[PDB]
Amino acid sequence: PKIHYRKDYKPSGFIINQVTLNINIHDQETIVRSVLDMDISKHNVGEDLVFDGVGLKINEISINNKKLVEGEEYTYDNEFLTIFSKFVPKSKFAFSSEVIIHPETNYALTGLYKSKNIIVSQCEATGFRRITFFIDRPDMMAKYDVTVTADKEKYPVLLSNGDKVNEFEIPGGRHGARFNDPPLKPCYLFAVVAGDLKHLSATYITKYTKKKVELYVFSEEKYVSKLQWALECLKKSMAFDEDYFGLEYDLSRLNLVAVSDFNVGAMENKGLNIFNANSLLASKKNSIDFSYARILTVVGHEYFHQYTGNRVTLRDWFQLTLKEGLTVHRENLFSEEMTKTVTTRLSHVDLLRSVQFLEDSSPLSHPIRPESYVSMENFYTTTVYDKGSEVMRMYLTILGEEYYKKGFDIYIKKNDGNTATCEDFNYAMEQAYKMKKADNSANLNQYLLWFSQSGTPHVSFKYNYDAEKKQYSIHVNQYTKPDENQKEKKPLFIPISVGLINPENGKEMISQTTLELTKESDTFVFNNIAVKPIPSLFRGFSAPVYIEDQLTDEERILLLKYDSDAFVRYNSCTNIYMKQILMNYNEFLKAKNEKLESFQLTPVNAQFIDAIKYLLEDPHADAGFKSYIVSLPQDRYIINFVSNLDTDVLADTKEYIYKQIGDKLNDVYYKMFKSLEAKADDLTYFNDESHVDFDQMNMRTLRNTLLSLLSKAQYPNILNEIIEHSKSPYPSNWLTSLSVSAYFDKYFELYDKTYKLSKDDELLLQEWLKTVSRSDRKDIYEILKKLENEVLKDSKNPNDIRAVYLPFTNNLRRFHDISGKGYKLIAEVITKTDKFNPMVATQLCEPFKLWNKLDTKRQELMLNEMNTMLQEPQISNNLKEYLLRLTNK
Ligand SMILES: CC(C)C[C@H](NC(=O)[C@@H](O)[C@H](N)Cc1ccccc1)C(=O)O
Ligand SMILES: [Mg+2]
Ligand SMILES: [Mg+2]
Ligand SMILES: [Mg+2]
Ligand SMILES: [Mg+2]
Ligand SMILES: [Zn+2]
Repeated sequence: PKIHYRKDYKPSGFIINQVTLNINIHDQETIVRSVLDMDISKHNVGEDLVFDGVGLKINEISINNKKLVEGEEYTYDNEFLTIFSKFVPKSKFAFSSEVIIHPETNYALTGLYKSKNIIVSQCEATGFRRITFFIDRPDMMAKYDVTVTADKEKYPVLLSNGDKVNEFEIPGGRHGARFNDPPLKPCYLFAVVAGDLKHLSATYITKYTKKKVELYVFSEEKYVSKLQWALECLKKSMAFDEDYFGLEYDLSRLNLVAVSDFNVGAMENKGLNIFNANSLLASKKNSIDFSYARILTVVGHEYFHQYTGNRVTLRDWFQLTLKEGLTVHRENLFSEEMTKTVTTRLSHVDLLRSVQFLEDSSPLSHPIRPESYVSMENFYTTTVYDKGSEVMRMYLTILGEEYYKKGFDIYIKKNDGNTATCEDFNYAMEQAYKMKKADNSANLNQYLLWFSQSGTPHVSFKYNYDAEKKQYSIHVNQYTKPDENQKEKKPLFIPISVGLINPENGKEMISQTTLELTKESDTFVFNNIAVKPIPSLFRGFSAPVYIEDQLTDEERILLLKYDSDAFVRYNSCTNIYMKQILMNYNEFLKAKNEKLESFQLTPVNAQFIDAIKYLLEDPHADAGFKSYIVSLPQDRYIINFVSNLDTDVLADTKEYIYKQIGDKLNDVYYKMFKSLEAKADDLTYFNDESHVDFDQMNMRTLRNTLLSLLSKAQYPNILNEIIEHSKSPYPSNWLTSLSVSAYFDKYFELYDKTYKLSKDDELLLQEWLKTVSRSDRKDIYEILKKLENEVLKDSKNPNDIRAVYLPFTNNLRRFHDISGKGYKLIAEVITKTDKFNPMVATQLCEPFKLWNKLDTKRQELMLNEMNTMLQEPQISNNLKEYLLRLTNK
């Protein structure tokens, strides 16, 4: 297993200037003819010409139209084609090959593959080498001339990058299309699509150049009607990049294509973006609300790559966060502007502090720019994406909008036609920083540590107020725990967005202030502070850190009620919950350990419960925000604060806290559930495909959250409400009715009802599967067996497999059954999947990421399953690397 190191980057001894491809798709095989117009680079030292080429069947290879002989002139080991240096020309030459590949049986969904009746490619990161020979790395920029031929009846629509310059008939019912893409691109941005695709189309006229852009969105015939929202999202994305960044689309056409079998959400192939159907297709009748936000995000994200990824590309894969982190940041800005709801930012924070913080405190912890990799397919992590995005967002927080935009424009203008590194971006931002600070001595050298240092910083506070002096002091400390990547951690440049709230009237006491913490600790003093304030810290979640506010619950309640910042209010609530959780957890644990016949639990703070009620009864307050306040922190957030987490004890802890709050608030919950119905379930625009109301969907979120709380509580006659909810036209509602009926004898009645409603839409059926998988059923293991036998069967569709198994892994009480049967189940699924799709197999390992954080027995059980998986003779390099790193081998 070859380990690739960041420090080892060297430019290639070769140049590829032109790629000329002929892709001939037949019934049982695809023939790929390729001519590479090549040259020797200034870095050449007379080395062998080595091409990446994985799983290719060689018919012939040639140099300058002279056929090469195997053994004497070249060797091929199914991974690398080595042409011995003595046979390699010293000037410009043509390398040519004809290879056979088999998309029909390509179940790994990388390279060229078949998804139902569509032939499609996926080349990022190292997939192009599965199509034809190449020096398969992003710094190898080339021009592409691509011809695709296929049966006309089966594959009437042929697509690749660039302009379609010819279409022709071929004897035997075949046809071809030629595509020429003159601008240079890395091979990971190559794509081809062939199928019986239907489309919706629109024309977009750019803001400044006034260029007409053809927008096409494609799917199989059955689902073409579900493409309208994606089209709207694309227009919105183009508009936002123009309006916020002054960036226009540079090409004549943009194609988006939905496929059923896809390893991730989507891929930004230049002018030919390819999507998991679940991230492009939606309808109000056949999609849950989440689909709308999801499509907006994914279409936006892949569109924003056109500049940050496509036009400015990566020098090497270690720079991944430069395109992924930056593009997530760009999508976040976009979505915040489109949705106009505080929940957009809140949801991103919620994900980071649960999923990413877990990763960063696990054996898998890495910086956003890792120092090494074995498998690129394992590199696309929440750290690279989500911490990367927070690192990119901090530049905006530090600089402000005006100077951030200046620095971003500097980055684009300077790097537009070329590859780039993280230092290039930091450099552009530093120029803006120099201009903002009004001195050319200012730098961001310390900021680079955000790229190189792994682990989550802990930021803690102490306060002082002198009433006589009207002087307030905030003393701040930062600390990152040593880990496997750095023994010595260094202080980071941490921007702390702060406000000061007057506890007497809830008013702001100071103007917008961002404290720049650049040392291990610092004291920030404020004069003319008339009364002792309550500090509002890390507004907007201004740095990706553990915040230790050292506030009392009284102070936190005041922020929750009266602060201006959504995040600080949300976080204050989070902190109140966390203090309660830790206390009750310890109480339950002590009782368990000591085998106590009786014991006491600390009740939930009554003024906190009053504050929740206050917020819930406020008409001005955001419905999405309300759904967060009535929900305890994510289990994966909680686990970062507990050693040897006993999952049964945590389940008991949550149960107690919810019961405590419900015992006081259930009547309020019910009243709200009923009063929200009219606006939440409004059908006025149900048949308007383009009318999307994020506030209304948040209202449904709140309703469904409250229904869940009331169902768990066995609120009197709530089954009546559940049954009526099942009759709603909105899948978010009727699928909720299924999940919440888990606590009632009518579960299987609704199981059958909702299955019938879901079965005839591929994506809706997958949503139903997720809903069943996540159902709080005592017989969940029996239900999963039913799903396997009756619905899933031997599907190799990643969406199907992920839907059945992943939501179940969030069942705290059942997945972590002390017998280890949950761990055994998922391990079996991972191993089975690894046989045909190593990438998805590694995704299915997610539950195991917290293995060393659990109680000693569950640690042992999880480790056993991981060692068992590692012992499988046929284990992929993908899965092996991941599990070796996770188990600290
Ligand atoms: C972040 C989300 C909006 C979408 C996300 N997609 C991406 O980030 C794409 O731009 C990625 N460039 C696609 C990708 C992901 C993993 C491995 C190879 C290729 C995905 O999950 O597919
Ligand atoms: Mg093969
Ligand atoms: Mg406009
Ligand atoms: Mg988001
Ligand atoms: Mg299917
Ligand atoms: Zn991306």
